[PDB]
Amino acid sequence: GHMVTEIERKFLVATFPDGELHAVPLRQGYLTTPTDSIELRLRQQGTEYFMTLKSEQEYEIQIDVTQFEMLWPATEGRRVEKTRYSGKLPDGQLFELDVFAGHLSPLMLVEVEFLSEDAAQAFIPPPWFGEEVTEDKRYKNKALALSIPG
Amino acid sequence: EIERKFLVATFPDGELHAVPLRQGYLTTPTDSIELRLRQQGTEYFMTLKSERQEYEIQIDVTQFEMLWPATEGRRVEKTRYSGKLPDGQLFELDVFAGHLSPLMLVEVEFLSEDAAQAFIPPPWFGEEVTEDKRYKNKALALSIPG
Ligand code: NA
Ligand code: NA
Ligand code: NA
Ligand code: NA
Ligand code: NA
Ligand code: NA
Ligand code: NA
Ligand code: NA
Repeated sequence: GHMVTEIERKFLVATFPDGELHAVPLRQGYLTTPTDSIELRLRQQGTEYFMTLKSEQEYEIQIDVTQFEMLWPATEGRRVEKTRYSGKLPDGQLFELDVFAGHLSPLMLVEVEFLSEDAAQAFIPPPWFGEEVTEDKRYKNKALALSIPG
Repeated sequence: EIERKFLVATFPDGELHAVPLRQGYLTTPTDSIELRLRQQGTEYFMTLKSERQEYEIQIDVTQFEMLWPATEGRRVEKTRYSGKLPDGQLFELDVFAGHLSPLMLVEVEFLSEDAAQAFIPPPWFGEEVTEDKRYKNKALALSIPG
């Protein structure tokens, strides 16, 4: 049957790449902590703003900038801010490259999407990619948000 | 803030101003924060509390009704009537809707502890529940049908 869940691998970045990149600044943060009965997340994607509620079912409301900045401070300590660059490798695989801000600096991650779950296994990373972290729990989004400075 | 609250034995006559109210909790009391939605007549709010910081944003009706379903089981819906007793004390009288029917509560505000302690309820008031934890707002919200 057709693709249900995307197939991807994620790496550190040894060298920021050259080439055509499209930049989007991103700020996202959790109002809740993982033991809460629900997950409530705020995100800014460019110039649009959302609050998401999940219970384990998913609600998303678009909010304006003033609603977002009034509530943002209640995400302190559980946030990820980064600029995301979208690009394409020479063979055509699309990538997203995150350059993290605040205490997660100097982290940079690159995530690659594959059309076949065997092109994924055949992938040869280009030299600018660092070590693979696909399986490392610490580099998942929520782990990154919940980590702490110092 | 100086107040006593009672059941209501008889709905009163006289000048009453009615406000429909709907208010519900997205969170459960063990959560790290409390997030409440409320509709107060024609304006709508989401409140976030964490014991302290408090945040309130005004939302529109569409945001409110999109999120309202995630308050199910933790809501109070009621019509609130504002009036004044013959001696001038202001009262708020709540007529509860859904499963909290047929509950009705009346709360009175006083300018002194002495006036509060001297208060003689009028005959339309029922038994006092100022101290009953069961009749507190969040307790009412968290109680369930049946
Ligand atoms: Na954090
Ligand atoms: Na190709
Ligand atoms: Na750092
Ligand atoms: Na490399
Ligand atoms: Na309830
Ligand atoms: Na008087
Ligand atoms: Na009932
Ligand atoms: Na009575």
